[PDB]
Amino acid sequence: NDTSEVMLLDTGWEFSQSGTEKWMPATVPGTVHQDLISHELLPNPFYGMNEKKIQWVENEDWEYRTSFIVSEEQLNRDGIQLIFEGLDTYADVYLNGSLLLKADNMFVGYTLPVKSVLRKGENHLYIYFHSPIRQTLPQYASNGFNYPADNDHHEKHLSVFSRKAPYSYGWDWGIRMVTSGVWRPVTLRFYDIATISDYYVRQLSLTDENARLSNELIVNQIVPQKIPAEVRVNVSLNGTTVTEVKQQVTLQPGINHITLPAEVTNPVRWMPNGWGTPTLYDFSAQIACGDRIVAEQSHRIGLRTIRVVNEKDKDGESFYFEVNGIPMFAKGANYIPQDALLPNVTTERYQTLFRDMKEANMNMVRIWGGGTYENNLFYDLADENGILVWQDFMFACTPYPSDPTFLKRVEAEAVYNIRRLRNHASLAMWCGNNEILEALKYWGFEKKFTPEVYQGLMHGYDKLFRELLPSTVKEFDSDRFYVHSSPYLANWGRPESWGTGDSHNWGVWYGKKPFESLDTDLPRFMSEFGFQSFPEMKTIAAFAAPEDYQIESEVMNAHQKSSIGNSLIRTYMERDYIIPESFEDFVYVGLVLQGQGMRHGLEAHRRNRPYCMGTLYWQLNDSWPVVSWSSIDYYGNWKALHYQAKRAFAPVLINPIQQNDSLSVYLISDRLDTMEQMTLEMKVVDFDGKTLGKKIQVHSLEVPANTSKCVYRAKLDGWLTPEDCRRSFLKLILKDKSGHQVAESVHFFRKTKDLQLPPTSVSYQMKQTDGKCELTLFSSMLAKDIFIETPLQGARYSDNFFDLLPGERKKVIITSPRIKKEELPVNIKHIRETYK
Ligand SMILES: OC[C@H]1CN[C@@H](O)[C@@H](O)[C@@H]1O
Ligand SMILES: [Br-]
Ligand SMILES: [Br-]
Ligand SMILES: [Br-]
Ligand SMILES: [Br-]
Ligand SMILES: [Br-]
Ligand SMILES: [Br-]
Ligand SMILES: [Br-]
Ligand SMILES: [Cl-]
Ligand SMILES: [Cl-]
Repeated sequence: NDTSEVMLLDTGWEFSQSGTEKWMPATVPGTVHQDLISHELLPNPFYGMNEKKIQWVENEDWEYRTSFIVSEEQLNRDGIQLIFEGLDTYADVYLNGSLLLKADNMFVGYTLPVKSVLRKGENHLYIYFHSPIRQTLPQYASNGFNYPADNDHHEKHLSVFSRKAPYSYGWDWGIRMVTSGVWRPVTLRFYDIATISDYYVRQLSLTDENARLSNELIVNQIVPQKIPAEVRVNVSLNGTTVTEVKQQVTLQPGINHITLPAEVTNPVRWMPNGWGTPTLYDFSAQIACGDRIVAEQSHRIGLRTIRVVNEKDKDGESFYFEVNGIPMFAKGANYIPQDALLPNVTTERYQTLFRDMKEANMNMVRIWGGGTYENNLFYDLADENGILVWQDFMFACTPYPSDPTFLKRVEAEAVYNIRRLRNHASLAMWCGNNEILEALKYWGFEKKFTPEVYQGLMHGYDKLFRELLPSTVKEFDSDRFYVHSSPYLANWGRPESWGTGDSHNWGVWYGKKPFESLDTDLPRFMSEFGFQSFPEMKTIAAFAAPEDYQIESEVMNAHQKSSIGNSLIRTYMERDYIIPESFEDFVYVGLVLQGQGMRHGLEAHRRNRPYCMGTLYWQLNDSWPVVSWSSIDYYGNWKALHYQAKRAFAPVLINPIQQNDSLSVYLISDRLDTMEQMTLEMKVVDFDGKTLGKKIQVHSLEVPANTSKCVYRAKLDGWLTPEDCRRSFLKLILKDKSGHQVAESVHFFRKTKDLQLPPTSVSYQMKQTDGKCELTLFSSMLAKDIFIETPLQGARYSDNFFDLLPGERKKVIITSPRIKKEELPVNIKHIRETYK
């Protein structure tokens, strides 16, 4: 890289509750709450009813200190810069008697010149964190109304006054832990001549023949003299130079703007997951002053075009992604913070979450606007997994202030994070907020405030989301799409709006609509829809003692943040399943339910391309142990929904859909190549494994690239009696001309509660090696929605939550670093076992 030296300020930190003068070791990056936990000064916040027990923290102020040594040689470098990648939130930063900074925005990184303030020998850094509650109580007192941020779990809704992660105040799947601290790294850089403050690789054009780039650098030179320099940009792939360009300059004191064009002939394109390789070039910019490289900065760069097509059409207004010139059906989910305490999220946890997205056939993730702008690692992993990123700005579900001071704060954060993120191949679009305009129009605020205050909120909306944010995107990321809000117009109660742009269809769940409604209530793009489940028993055991395994234990209830939820789960369960008498069986069936219902929607959305061009379910993941809409619980365990999403998002899918006592079969493909001379084969099998009638064959089928087409239709009457529909299933298989199987599905003709499932034992043989367990499962009769349950937290399965078919063996590999060459406890559940 270059001649600079970096000192990480990540050890030797102490913290103190202000006014106590009592100090203890801290971990940085970190949080006040974690530091307290680490010294048993707080109980496990996620356990039982500990939520109320930890709230006192947000009322105190907190101080952090560290000491470090600087040598005479270090102090003689031309420049010395202290960088805070993140301070949560109101932080007075002192070094050696100087107030360097009064921080006030969790989402902004600060770079501070400190050479003239540093001393040879010991140097003392000291940070005072004002309570974000006590900082904002006087601001609320001045305001004369309470903003309607119902997810802020306090009588006074103070969240809206602070540029701090909205979810930290609470959410409808989240614990309240209003934390503070040095939440991202602190670095001291000792350098000569200059630093590169920003490097932007701006793609000017891209064809199969040529990529044209403009390398835009901002160089901050710290010395008083004029300094001859050569700027060099090297473009490489897998360690081999593809192109190199240079420019002679003379760097002036202060900011210098340097622009070097570069071209890449016959570029290797970045493709999204499912369509090819997510190829990334390495672009390195260096400043050379004579022999020495005084500054260097690199980015991984993907060469691709992303256009968001949002245009008036015959159906209303389209909303879809075109990637490298091809309409790409979006398949993915909404991402929330992985933890209540952000610095606790490790590299390994980020890697695993991406492995979970990639393995479920996803190509998109929405970074929802009540969390954070994610760390750099998150976007790097999106780049290398070919996952497009929809980035909200951090505003959600409430109007916000719009006074000049506040807007200037927000402007700083928008500029910072835009420049931080704009080089990522995965970055697809920006969205001003989550649900704010929908809130303003439909959530009844006009009965909560004076007409004057309401008008003020409406004008304040425009100032921020229709003016400041789009203008900032236009200036700093001019070829990326921005939309002011998600959903921008469509509302779930208003079918007339559903052909316009993206939908959050909360008809299912909030409107109590059955999952079958998802076949009829179609959006142009589904940016949210969802259904809750209790996480599995090992996760419940992590927050509850066995006496508090009920639905409505006090316990229990502390881990259900919606209000609404437990009763809705039982209501929906009764529609399709027998409600089990035991809590453990209810948990298992609720997982099955969430997975089955949701996959029915995912299937409808893809089936109804091109009217519908994407589906992002609510929600991928959890921030703590809780009952929620997630497909993956806090401990990384896949719920049934994650396996079902994987199946529903398979590049080629056979989709049987039965409505009005009739069956249709669609073939759905997101491949880039067309498949020709295909055969769909079907057969009706009873629960004892006996074929009813004969095989049905449909030959000569084509499955064009990026299409959903019906290839088969039949009435049930005259084919199967009501009795057969209760006692049999349909096997569907698709094969190429040579008879190689490319897809398979199973279809049931009745609701699970209406099936005549036989009593059955699932037997298994277990071959255990290191970190691995191979089970071979057998049942002579159908075992419905089987759940292979192990007590090992985070264990991975090759499959789970599937129907084990009569007399058809099935191999499942379980993996975990904790499986020893044995021995693994296995409990196999299936539907019939849940009642008598
Ligand atoms: O209520 C579930 C979710 C609905 N919409 C999302 O944008 C989130 O605010 C909620 O947690
Ligand atoms: Br300096
Ligand atoms: Br600086
Ligand atoms: Br300049
Ligand atoms: Br009011
Ligand atoms: Br706009
Ligand atoms: Br169906
Ligand atoms: Br039907
Ligand atoms: Cl505890
Ligand atoms: Cl980070």
